Amino acid sequence: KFPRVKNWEVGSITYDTLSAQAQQDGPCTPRRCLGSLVFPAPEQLLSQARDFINQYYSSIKRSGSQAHEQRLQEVEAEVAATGTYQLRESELVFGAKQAWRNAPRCVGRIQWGKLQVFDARDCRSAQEMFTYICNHIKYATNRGNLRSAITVFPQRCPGRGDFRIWNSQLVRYAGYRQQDGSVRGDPANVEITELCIQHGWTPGNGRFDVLPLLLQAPDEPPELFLLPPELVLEVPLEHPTLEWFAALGLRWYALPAVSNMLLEIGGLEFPAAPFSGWYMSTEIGTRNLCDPHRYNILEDVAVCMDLDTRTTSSLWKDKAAVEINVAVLHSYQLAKVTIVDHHAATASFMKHLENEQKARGGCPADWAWIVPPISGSLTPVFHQEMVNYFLSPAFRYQPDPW
Amino acid sequence: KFPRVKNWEVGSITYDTLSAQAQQDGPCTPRRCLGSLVFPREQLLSQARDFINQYYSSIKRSGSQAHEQRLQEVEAEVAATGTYQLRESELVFGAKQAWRNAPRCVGRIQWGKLQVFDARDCRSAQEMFTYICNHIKYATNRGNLRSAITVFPQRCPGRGDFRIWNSQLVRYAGYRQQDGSVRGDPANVEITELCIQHGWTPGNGRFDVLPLLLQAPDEPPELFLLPPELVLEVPLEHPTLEWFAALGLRWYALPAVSNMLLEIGGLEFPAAPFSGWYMSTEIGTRNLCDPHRYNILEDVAVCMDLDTRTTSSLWKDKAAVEINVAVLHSYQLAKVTIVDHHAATASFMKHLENEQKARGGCPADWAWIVPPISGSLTPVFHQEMVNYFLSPAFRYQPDPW
Ligand code: HEM
Ligand code: HEM
Ligand SMILES: CNCCc1cc(F)c(F)c(OCc2cc(C)cc(N)n2)c1
Ligand SMILES: CNCCc1cc(F)c(F)c(OCc2cc(C)cc(N)n2)c1
Ligand SMILES: C[C@H](O)[C@H](O)[C@H]1CNc2nc(N)[nH]c(=O)c2N1
Ligand SMILES: C[C@H](O)[C@H](O)[C@H]1CNc2nc(N)[nH]c(=O)c2N1
Ligand SMILES: [Ca+2]
Ligand SMILES: [Ca+2]
Ligand SMILES: [Cl-]
Ligand SMILES: [Cl-]
Ligand SMILES: [Gd]
Ligand SMILES: [Zn+2]
Repeated sequence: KFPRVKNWEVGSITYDTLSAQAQQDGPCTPRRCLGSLVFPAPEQLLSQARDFINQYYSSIKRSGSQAHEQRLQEVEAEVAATGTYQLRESELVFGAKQAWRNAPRCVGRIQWGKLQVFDARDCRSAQEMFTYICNHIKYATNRGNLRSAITVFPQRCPGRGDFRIWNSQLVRYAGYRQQDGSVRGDPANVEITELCIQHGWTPGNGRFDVLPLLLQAPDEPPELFLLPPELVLEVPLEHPTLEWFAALGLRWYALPAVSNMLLEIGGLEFPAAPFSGWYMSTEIGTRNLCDPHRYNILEDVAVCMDLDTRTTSSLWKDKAAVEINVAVLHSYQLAKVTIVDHHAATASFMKHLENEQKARGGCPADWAWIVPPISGSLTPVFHQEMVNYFLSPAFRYQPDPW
Repeated sequence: KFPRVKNWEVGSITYDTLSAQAQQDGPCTPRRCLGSLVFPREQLLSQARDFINQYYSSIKRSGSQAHEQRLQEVEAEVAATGTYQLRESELVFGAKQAWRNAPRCVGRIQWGKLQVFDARDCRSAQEMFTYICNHIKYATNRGNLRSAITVFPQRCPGRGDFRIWNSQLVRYAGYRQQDGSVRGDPANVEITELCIQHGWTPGNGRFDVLPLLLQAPDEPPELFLLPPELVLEVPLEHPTLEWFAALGLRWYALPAVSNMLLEIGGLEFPAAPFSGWYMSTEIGTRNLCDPHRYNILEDVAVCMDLDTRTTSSLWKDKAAVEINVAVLHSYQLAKVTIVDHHAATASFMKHLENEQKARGGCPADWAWIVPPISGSLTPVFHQEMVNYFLSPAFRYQPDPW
């Protein structure tokens, strides 16, 4: 029998038949669960590509057709003579969508089918890589009306180095290790900040200094690239009724563009394939601004609110956090930048699970990442039991290139 | 082999070496992780042996004197009966261990101070009800809560079990209406109609304290009404929103779970109620704001003059905070022990640090340690955890029908 999952709010029961098709293996054994840990080729390449090809011909309802037959044999032959193969442009488009659809920690998969795939498999240098990124940013930002997108740079192949983007996201704020042990700016970006300087960049001294891009072309050092300021949409944060809030001088960028995972399709590995959608307000308001080890503003906002930060039973942390989230949602809507609050995001996610159950009979979901970082049990995914597993195509974590 | 565990807030690293002694098997496989599911699913000498070894090493009387004799004592008892009797001191230690080993409990910093009430000499349901009321009075203590557990007779072969049919000792009723919905606590719809089927005459309020359905071996259960001066309750009011008290909301003081089986040394106690004191989110977020419980959130939001027709006003977040503020203020007013999730999580962090030095790790189920509001504002959000089952432990068990 398959895992039986319960929804507690509604009382309903499903079985995840899909998890039986899980390819790569995860960290949990019957002895102990590790589901909370953040970071846990000839004939096996064939059986991966074969499985992918079948996936592609199932999607279009033409499985077993002569063309499906022929493409499998076509892939079998290219693997024999070269050791690898190339995806058709259609298989790449469907592949990238599959990788998003399968990402178990992403709460926005209701949108997985509307994804703009930019094919950069012919990219030749770091200079063409920057050109391609700017086009991505331009297209996805779209002057505030955000459009999901991914750009796929050339696949890993033996003999040659990988294309890589050393930056973890396309838009990132500098983190200047302050001399007194602290940080001015974003502390998550202290190491990449040190690398940018060392690689030629003249640092600022603000707190929302946009980092340049380090782009590395195969078997080359990374080259330094500055984003055009008008290409990088930013939102100053102000609060609809707390008017001193604007004097905090808080800003955040419009476009979340993850640039350092590996996209894996049919056994082929793309080390550089940045993707981007639109923000959920709690990533900005709760995690990026209030995490103790991020901008950590939550005490400073509460003191401004005249809360009693002396005892925890006033729930000043909770009150100041809510208001910082109100400000994000309001400032982004004022600027007419796409954004989704965690109640909308999680309710649409429940619709995705219902779709995926009709469609594939399951959906890999990582509870600790789907449940938002405030107001958890107030959203419907709290009460939803989930099964976590690894399907391919997938986005995967990969070592930092340095 | 030894899971590496990281605190992302600090950057600290430890290795859980205690996980290797995982007595049982949980629900997860290399293929799929089920750590989000609420319930999964002679050789007694081995479990019995292993518990005694824990005991004596625990009091530093390791594998020596009274150790070697206790071993051959229980071997002989099981040879003659099929089962064996715990020493009372062992009983104390296995209770505190079972609490210490419960991975979903954030309150384990308190695992040293626990009041064990030996009720193994208990026969008939009227003695049950007496044993229960002493417990309730001892633990309520006029609002200064003291953790405690009473242990009723263990399961033995060829026999019947002592069962408290009630999931908790304090449970508000839940009457179904011909309009399909519920007046009261929906969680308790099934127990309420059992109280009625087996005798009780129903009230009609949103907070009618149920009767107890206590059951003796090979006998049906009997209702027992609790004396209302024993069941300490807290009317809920808000420190500044004067209208809150008029909503008529009220919770009880003593969290007392009465339907989990206790396991010690291969012995199973199908009736052993335990109690501590509440963490405010249990009442204010889960019991009152969960869509399938009292589900009061939208009522408070309306009274608060909040914009309830667009999700981005975070009206749900604001109304939930104030319901918690009301809980924390109403318990302090009545001098009833309560703890907020910020204090409770910071204490659980200390307990991890303790347990790292004492036992080399600590079984913890992240989904249940992290509070259900302001998750990432508490320090246990940023702490990787390892979940596993050690014995002694508390286990869920099937209902007696
Ligand atoms: C369109 C709006 C989208 C929203 C609102 C959204 C939401 C989220 C959120 C809240 C997370 C958790 C991030 C964290 O806290 O670490 C996440 C993770 C993730 N997202 Fe999405 N997402 C969107 C689009 C996309 C797209 C277009 C892709 C890829 C094509 C994608 C792939 C992923 C992956 C692989 C992860 C897991 C990576 C990680 O968090 O370590 N998402 N998403
Ligand atoms: C300081 C006192 C205590 C606090 C603050 C506390 C807090 C909590 C919380 C928040 C939970 C999760 C609630 C849930 O799962 O719905 C829990 C669960 C649990 N606790 Fe504690 N608790 C305390 C005392 C105790 C005692 C005295 C025992 C046993 C002797 C115990 C054993 C357990 C068990 C077995 C669970 C299982 C959760 C479940 O059944 O769903 N706790 N505790
Ligand atoms: C402190 N949190 C961890 C930061 C973090 C690390 C990653 F590796 C991510 F992949 C990520 O995803 C962010 C994201 C991506 C997309 C496409 C949409 C969206 N709404 N959010 C966030
Ligand atoms: C909707 N959630 C499920 C409700 C629930 C189910 C159980 F089976 C429990 F065991 C439990 O125990 C909660 C508890 C126990 C003690 C002794 C102290 C404390 N503060 N909390 C709560
Ligand atoms: C240690 C803990 O698992 C870690 O901080 C995770 C938990 N869940 C999360 N969930 C989301 N969405 N984002 C995160 O960064 C995290 N962090
Ligand atoms: C599906 C999910 O695991 C389930 O709702 C859990 C999550 N965390 C919880 N945490 C606590 N404290 N109590 C609960 O009942 C739950 N329920
Ligand atoms: Ca070709
Ligand atoms: Ca009717
Ligand atoms: Cl981010
Ligand atoms: Cl409760
Ligand atoms: Gd104002
Ligand atoms: Zn697991």
